[PDB]
Amino acid sequence: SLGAKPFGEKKFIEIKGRRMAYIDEGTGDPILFQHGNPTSSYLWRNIMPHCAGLGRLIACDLIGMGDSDKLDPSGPERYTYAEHRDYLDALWEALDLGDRVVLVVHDWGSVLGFDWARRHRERVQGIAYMEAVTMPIEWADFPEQDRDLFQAFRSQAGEELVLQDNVFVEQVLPGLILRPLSEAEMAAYREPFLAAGEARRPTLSWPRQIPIAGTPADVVAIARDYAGWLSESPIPKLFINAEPGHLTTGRIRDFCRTWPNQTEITVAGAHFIQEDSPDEIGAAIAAFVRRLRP
Ligand SMILES: [Ca+2]
Ligand SMILES: [Cl-]
Ligand SMILES: [Cl-]
Repeated sequence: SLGAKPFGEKKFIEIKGRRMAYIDEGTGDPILFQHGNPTSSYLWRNIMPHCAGLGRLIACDLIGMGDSDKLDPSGPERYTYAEHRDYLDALWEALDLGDRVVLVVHDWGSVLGFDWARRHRERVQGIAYMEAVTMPIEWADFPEQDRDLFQAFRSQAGEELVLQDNVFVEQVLPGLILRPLSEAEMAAYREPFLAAGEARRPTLSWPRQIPIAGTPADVVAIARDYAGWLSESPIPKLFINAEPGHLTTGRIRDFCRTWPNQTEITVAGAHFIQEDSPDEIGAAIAAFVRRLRP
């Protein structure tokens, strides 16, 4: 069902001298859910219950997001993809995930998850993905209605938009969810970002890292690498397409539809489709895992 209540109990662990928060419920091989910008583990709260008893259900809060510690001192050079990866790699190592992991990914969680999977392919039993960065992109591949705003994020205007005015949390997030969010839902999303200034840096650093038209070169290379790999990998995949969808449409979707050993379903949603179709998404992931774990 829907609902504003989080799933399970938030746990904390020290990673690289910072405390990171995560959900870890049940036993067995992990089903690892990774949020992106500007969300947290909370994104998966109505999806994870569908996988009850099918494995160890894990959802991590990226550094500086959800209940995880802020980097200090924060600034324009902090919260790059590379920095997030250092923390997330270390957290996933610390969690003792084993060698039959099912990844469930979204948004920046997909760049992180696809990259981790490429680097740990022997340990990946299946990949479920939705509204994901399937490859490096060109401006023509980016949703037309958001081009100007994301171009602004990736300019000097970004600090005022995001650090001062919290535009990613307050405008982009509800703007890309079809159903109206409740007071409690928005409260949970805005909580890590209540204070103006550097507390909001992760939500600006992320749009500045999207691999678009060759920049930033490091993230472009990472996405190019996992794009080539996923197009050839026989690891089972679940592609949760969305209607109308948002990011994973056009050429981005044309590409991921070439990936081998892939099941696809379509659900209602724009970008943050977890808020529109959690039961359909959860049911599909559960069925995927059951087939992977007979
Ligand atoms: Ca909306
Ligand atoms: Cl095992
Ligand atoms: Cl972003």
